[PDB]
Amino acid sequence: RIIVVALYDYEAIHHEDLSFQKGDQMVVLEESGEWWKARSLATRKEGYIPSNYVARVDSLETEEWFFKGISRKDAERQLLAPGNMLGSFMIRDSETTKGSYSLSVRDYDPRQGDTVKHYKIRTGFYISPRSTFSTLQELVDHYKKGNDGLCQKLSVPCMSSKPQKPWEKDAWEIPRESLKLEKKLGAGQFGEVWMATYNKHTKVAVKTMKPGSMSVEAFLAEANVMKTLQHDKLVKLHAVVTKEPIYIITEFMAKGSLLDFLKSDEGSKQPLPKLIDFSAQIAEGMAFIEQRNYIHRDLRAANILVSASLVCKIADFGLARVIPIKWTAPEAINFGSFTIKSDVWSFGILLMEIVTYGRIPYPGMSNPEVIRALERGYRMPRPENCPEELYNIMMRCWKNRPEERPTFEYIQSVLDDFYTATESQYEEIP
Ligand SMILES: Nc1ncnc2c1c(-c1ccc(NC(=O)NCc3ccccc3)cc1)cn2C1CCCC1
Ligand SMILES: [Ca+2]
Ligand SMILES: [Cl-]
Repeated sequence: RIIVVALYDYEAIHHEDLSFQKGDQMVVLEESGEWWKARSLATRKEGYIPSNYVARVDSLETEEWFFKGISRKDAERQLLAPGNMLGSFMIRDSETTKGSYSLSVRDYDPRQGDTVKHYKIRTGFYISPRSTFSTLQELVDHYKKGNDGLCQKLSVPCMSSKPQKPWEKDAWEIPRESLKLEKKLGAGQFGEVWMATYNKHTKVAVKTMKPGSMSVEAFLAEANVMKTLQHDKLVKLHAVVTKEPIYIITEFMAKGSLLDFLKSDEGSKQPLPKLIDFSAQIAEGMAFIEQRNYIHRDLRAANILVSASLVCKIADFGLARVIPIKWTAPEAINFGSFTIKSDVWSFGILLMEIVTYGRIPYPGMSNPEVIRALERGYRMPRPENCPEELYNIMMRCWKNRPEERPTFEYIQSVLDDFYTATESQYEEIP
């Protein structure tokens, strides 16, 4: 008898799913992935619930101040996000001390401004040996009273938001009838992208594929492989229409491409640390692809999408094998050689795009002028607002020898902690 509890309100939208309120308890009947069959103790109704909307009773995830699986960097992002304030905090799983916890607190430093500081929690629990606690709630309650050595007196738990409704169960292949393609967002050589609604309840994006040398079944086995290479920083693939012309249904990214977003009013107001953060998020996506021994092949700001929350995700991963030289590595233009190192070059160019708020690479120059200038050994100069250290990241991406370009694993780690000395990752306290 496994009782779980709702962490958020959920409104039912399908045939057999349950509505519930935050706090409602339920018996688990079946653990079938993203959807679980449950019985609500509040309503007595049996049906399906999103497994990520609930957690086991009295376990830590039920706590408003606990955040499961959040990294140090993502803790910073959450705590710095709109709606928080001085002393805003969270307790979370320790990224580097497996099995243990860490505390992240929002602070203000005169020189830099808003910041997040991190304290290791020592397992009974303590941060300093002079203050020991049986529970984390005890721990939380003490530092709410006064800063006992901490950078800031604890105030309010970090703002959380409802996670995304998972896709309808068993709905990978859907009939075209379930869609209304309401607004053409983009159009090109290989098809179109539309804002769309699925079965009157869910906003999505649909990429329409023009018929081609691609074999129908060959195209689907490829898409079915991409659906397994899921990651937070890769556009989620939701569904497919298997009948020509092929529709690919993905999550809707409310702010469009990074390219268009940066060239916008709201984009041009993004200060430099934001842009680097965007870069780090993309690099994290590319680090996943790198680990999986895959390749993207078409990295640039037009193939990065931005969510309403300013989360950047990589789009069109995989479309390259199923089917703009100013972003391409020499050994890939002059030869056929595309590797992850060619993506690294492309990332460097992307890095420039970001810092130049969308400006086209090599402005004034053109494709043949560029290819010849590459064989010289020309590289784009450092823009006025780009820090020297960010620039030499780009330069390292632009080595002629592909094997001398750094990994995305390393790039991500440098961009993530760009403003933080390694020794200052965690705080010390007597
Ligand atoms: N998801 C979105 N949400 C909101 N706006 C979006 C988009 C997209 C978008 C971009 C790329 C893709 N590509 C894609 O899903 N490829 C999946 C695939 C297909 C076959 C094989 C492997 C992978 C889908 C949607 C594009 N756009 C805008 C339309 C023009 C610029 C951005
Ligand atoms: Ca330290
Ligand atoms: Cl019961």
